[PDB]
Amino acid sequence: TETQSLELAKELISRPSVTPDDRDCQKLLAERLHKIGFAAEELHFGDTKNIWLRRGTKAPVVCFAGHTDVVPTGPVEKWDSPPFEPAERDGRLYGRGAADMKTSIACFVTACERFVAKHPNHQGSIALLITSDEEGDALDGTTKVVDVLKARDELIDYCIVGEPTAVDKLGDMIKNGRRGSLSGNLTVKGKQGHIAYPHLAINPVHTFAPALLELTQEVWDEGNEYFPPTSFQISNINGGTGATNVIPGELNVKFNFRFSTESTEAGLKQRVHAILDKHGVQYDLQWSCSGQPFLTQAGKLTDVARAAIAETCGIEAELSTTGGTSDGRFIKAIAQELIELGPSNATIHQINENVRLNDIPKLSAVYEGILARLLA
Amino acid sequence: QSLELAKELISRPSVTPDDRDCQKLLAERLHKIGFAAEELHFGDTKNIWLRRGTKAPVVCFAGHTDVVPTGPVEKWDSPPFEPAERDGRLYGRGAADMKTSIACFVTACERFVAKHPNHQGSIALLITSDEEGDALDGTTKVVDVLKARDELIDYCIVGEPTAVDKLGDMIKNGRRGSLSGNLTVKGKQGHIAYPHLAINPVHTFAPALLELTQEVWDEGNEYFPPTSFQISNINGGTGATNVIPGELNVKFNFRFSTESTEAGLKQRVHAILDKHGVQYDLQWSCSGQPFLTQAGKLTDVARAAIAETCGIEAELSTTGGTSDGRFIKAIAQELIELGPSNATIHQINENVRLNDIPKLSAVYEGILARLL
Ligand SMILES: [Zn+2]
Ligand SMILES: [Zn+2]
Ligand SMILES: [Zn+2]
Repeated sequence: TETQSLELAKELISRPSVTPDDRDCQKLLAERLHKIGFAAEELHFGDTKNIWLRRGTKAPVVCFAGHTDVVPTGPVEKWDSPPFEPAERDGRLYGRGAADMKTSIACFVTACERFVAKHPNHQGSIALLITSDEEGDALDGTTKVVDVLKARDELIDYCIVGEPTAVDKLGDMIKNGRRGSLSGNLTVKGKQGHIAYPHLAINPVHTFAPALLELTQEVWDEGNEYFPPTSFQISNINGGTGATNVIPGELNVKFNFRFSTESTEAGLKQRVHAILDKHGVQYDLQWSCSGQPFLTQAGKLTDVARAAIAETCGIEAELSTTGGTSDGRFIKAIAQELIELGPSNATIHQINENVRLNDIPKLSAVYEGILARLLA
Repeated sequence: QSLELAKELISRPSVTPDDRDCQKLLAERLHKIGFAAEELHFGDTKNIWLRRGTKAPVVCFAGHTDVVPTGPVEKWDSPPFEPAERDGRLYGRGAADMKTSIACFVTACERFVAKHPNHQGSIALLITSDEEGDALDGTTKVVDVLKARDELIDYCIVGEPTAVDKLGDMIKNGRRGSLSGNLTVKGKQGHIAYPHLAINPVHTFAPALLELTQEVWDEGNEYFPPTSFQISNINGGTGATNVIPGELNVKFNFRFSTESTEAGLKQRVHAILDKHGVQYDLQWSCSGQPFLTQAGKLTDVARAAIAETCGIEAELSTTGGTSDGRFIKAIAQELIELGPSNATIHQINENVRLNDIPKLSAVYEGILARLL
């Protein structure tokens, strides 16, 4: 069984690339892929490093997308082994970035190496889009690489984002899309006054109550074959001066939508306003959208990934759009078809982050199988 | 006169529970005209039971020397603890609530005594240094001491400010009870993108919240308005807008009439929460029961003294907050409250009409003349 993937993963994890620091990870990757005909293009913005590695000049273009940065280790004393010294233990590889997502990068690199050796005259092109800021605000990250590629008409046919997607076993889940995120900051206005003279006041908690119930019980959409129903959740609610004999003058409420393709920004906003207004609520409602939903329908790419996983892992992969989001929300604008595929996301951002040792050669073989099915 | 003795009381920075020898002042000025003094100090608080005479009927003026804070003193046109007569108004903390009322009654006792040294009954003063605060060592313990030796009262006039526009336009003959609740709704914290792995306490509470705000508790009666339910505070969240909170805190209060009971309201709230499947802790606290003095002798003499003195008809009421009468009523056959306009209590630049002081004192006098 191939051990190149594991060795490279350890090498990447050894570098403490906390966001947005890259610690020469992209330099490492460039120099290695240069050995098999990948040309490198640095696209640095601000303090963020990005790189666009590519072998070939013709379509179909297959792209692996990922990030080299990792989230902070947290309390280093709670770690059973140092987060930046990868260790094998109980059939698992422990280290920050072991699951999210340096292992995926290592697996794809070795997949290119084995694939190119078997098919030197493969059709199309293979590319890697690597950023040093995915976990942060990512203003200088993938979004600007995409803008540059879009502007010069360098489009992708198939993209695989190496984010960890597995629930339990490697390959049990593929992401063919994600929800958008629409946050709202609501300030309901009333009129402060002594609690014993309610008629000389307006309790914002009372006025908002009927609207609050309607919002929490609202069915926004029924989802579809790819998405669960659009989800509404209240994160914070705050009103009162601390005094138990005072009616507050205002009430603050912070809520959020994780919405599918069956809903839009405007549709959700107007409905939320209509609910508030028809209950006679007075308020300042301010809005914020951190991401839009994207989707790749079942097709050639999802079928190919599912087939590669069936051959390598021996299990039936399911499609999904649940969870948070990814840089796929930017890349989809230039990628005809895009999926996310990686190891288990159970330990991401947590202490003692890890991945199964046996899952590493498997993931690399899955990537290689996808390349073979698309380019050979 | 009352103007001066008032001004003398307001000059003291007697913020709760500090008395600043206000009770020593009153004990001194009244010992001259037969009032024997008795100090009942408990913990932080200072109380005094001044009394003249030893036979019924016992007329008792109840009040407090302490006052709420002044706030940013850089906002007062004239400093709160240096009285000032401006624009036909006394400016100072305690002017309305309630040192003026205390000054008025003291002088009223002096003038009345000077006219009727041979009056029947007994005049008494129940004064505390903690009414604005938690009042755990205040009037309630003095009443407890009096009740423990059967020293009871026939008429009680609590000098709290009652007037709406002009002095004597309203008097309080009762107050609602106060029942407060501290609710902590339990959920399960989690990332907002995985709602099925969490329980949002704001969502589980929502149906109970609405039903509580819509509930008709009672219809009141000829003396009280309907029982009132209100939320004072609601707080839940960690600050993160991508997190479902693990718990939700809600503080609410009842101002209830005799039409409802403490136990009754508690049970109804629990039933509403339980039938909506809300999981919660709920801490109760009752700072006072409802009480009522029905229209009659003591209210009649008040409207009479006010009609003669002010020239306006006084209406009886039970609205607003509560007073230490919720303790004293247990010992006083008839109890009312009567004082200046409460339009400016607990506020920056507290004040009172200059003309109402001699008037209010004359009313306390008038009431003293008609009972004793
Ligand atoms: Zn990631
Ligand atoms: Zn008072
Ligand atoms: Zn007060």
